[PDB]
Amino acid sequence: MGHRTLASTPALWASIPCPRSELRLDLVLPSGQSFRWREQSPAHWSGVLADQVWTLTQTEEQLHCTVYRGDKSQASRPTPDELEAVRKYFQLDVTLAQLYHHWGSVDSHFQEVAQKFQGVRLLRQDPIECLFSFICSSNNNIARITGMVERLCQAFGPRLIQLDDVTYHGFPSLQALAGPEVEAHLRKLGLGYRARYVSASARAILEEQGGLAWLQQLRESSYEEAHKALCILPGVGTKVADCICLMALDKPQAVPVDVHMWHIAQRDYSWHPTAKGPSPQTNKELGNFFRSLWGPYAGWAQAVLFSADLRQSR
Ligand SMILES: O=C(Nc1ccc(I)cc1)N1CCC(n2c(=O)[nH]c3c(Br)cccc32)CC1
Repeated sequence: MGHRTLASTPALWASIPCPRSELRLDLVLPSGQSFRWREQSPAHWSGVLADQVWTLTQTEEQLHCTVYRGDKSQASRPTPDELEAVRKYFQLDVTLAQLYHHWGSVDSHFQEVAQKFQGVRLLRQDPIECLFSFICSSNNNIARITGMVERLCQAFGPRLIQLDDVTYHGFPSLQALAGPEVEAHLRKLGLGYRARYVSASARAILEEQGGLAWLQQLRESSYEEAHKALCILPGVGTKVADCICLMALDKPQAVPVDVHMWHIAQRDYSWHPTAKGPSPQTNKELGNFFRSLWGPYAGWAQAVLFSADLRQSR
């Protein structure tokens, strides 16, 4: 079985109405939200959504989707149900045009970046995948996070399918990551101190917080409650808790502050603390600065600027 292109198997592609103004796969899938997507052919992005492999590509007005099923069933277009899982993952019910207008109307620098970086949306990620991917993100570059997440899934996620050279795994279950061998094994895969954070956080969610049920509860809770609750987990500080809140728990006002948002603040917003250096208090101020500027979807605005900085550094 090989990776499909819109050309190589036209009958196996289904279409979502979706202009490039609303979504640019090339500016979203490698922009450090999800670490699971690869451009395996020019303009074709392959990765795992909900334990199935997809390839996505786009024309001017359409998002084209194809799904590989690891069963013995005949190949077929995505069902309307499967298509809806893609629509929710890209949060296409949120119209980017109105947000881009608001952010540009209050912020000249954003206006400037936004011209070049259209269609940068926030993915709605699975909370487990989002939590453990960003535990892997601490003191780490995008290349090394992608590698660490890839090795974690290979080791502890179910094998789905092989396409050309690439073997795809689902994201590990809590049960898999709570296992007794996990920590040692993750240290062998170069996760370092993060190996223990993964094991201990999987055990803390299963044993103390009542499993997956908890992350659904946080999804339905306030930003303030969700952020506080996440911060009890080993390896989850303010930055990682904000990433999870923004990317998996529907808190669009979350502004994850680390060195990267500091660099944008100083370089592009001539910003200083009101200790001149990254601390809890100065990190909190910076987050409040961008919520005050951009409004209730501040974290979506940040995603645009992060997409730009990531692209313009390789
Ligand atoms: O912080 C995130 N992701 C993230 C994406 C969107 C939102 I909103 C919030 C966080 N992580 C993945 C990207 C990673 N990173 C680099 O390695 N270089 C970066 C540059 Br240049 C600039 C911004 C991040 C960078 C840091 C860890």
